[PDB]
Amino acid sequence: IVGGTASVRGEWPWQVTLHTTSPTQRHLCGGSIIGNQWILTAAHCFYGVESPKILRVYSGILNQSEIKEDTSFFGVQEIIIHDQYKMAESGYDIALLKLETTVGYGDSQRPICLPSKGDRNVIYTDCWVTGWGYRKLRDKIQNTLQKAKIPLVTNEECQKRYRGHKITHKMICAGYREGGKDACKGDSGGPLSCKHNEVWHLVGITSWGEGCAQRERPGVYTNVVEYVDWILEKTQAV
Ligand SMILES: COC(=O)Nc1ccc2c(c1)NC(=O)[C@H](C)CCC[C@H](NC(=O)c1cnn(-c3cccc(Cl)c3F)c1N)c1cc-2ccn1
Repeated sequence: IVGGTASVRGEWPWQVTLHTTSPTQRHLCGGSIIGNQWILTAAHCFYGVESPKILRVYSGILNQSEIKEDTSFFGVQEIIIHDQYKMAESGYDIALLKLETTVGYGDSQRPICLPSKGDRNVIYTDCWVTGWGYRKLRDKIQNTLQKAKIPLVTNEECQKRYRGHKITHKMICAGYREGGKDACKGDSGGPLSCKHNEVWHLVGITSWGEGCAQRERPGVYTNVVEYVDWILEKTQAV
């Protein structure tokens, strides 16, 4: 996150850090708890990941330094990638992680509500992007979870900013015309959480952008409302 501030412990209790174990353990992407065995994240995070066996999900983390060999995590039973996904820039950048064990909900780890079909018409004015990613284009994974409030942008305005790309309605963009506050490397897969009627909703998944926090380069997010039926299809299978 560029131009953000340190989060307070328990501020984004749905935020998880997804680690890979191969070849050595490191943070890979962000993700969000959406169900007691479900993490919603970005499909591009699993490029080259040949097995769910190398993955570890950590919930209830403020600082990456809380993670040691003795830190408890959730194993991944299954990686579910949208079958239309080709690349982040073309969309369908959505994946579900089925956890091997159930998340026990509490003040440190709990789910974020998915948007409602009726919330397709609502205007969100209090949206935040979070993560342990870079503060600048060439940087390193941050110890403390950062947050940055970002304004949503119309599809029309976002399409003007990305000549040569096709910004679909299954994408949602957010950013300041002057840049300065944005997601950056290592934040991808994480949430764009928007508060509405005192309830937080998972509006987007950090997907792609041209560099980080550049002027007239909104961040492009998977528009979660357009995948609610897909999420229920995969999480509520009979
Ligand atoms: C000690 O541990 C580490 O050092 N771990 C570590 C370090 C760096 C990275 C990483 C893990 N993860 C990966 O390599 C994964 C396989 C994911 C690959 C794509 C990912 N892209 C992005 O994060 C990415 C691309 N565009 N945007 C973006 C920019 C503005 C607004 C919006 Cl809305 C945007 F989404 C991103 N946040 C990315 C992540 C890293 C490097 C390069 N790219």
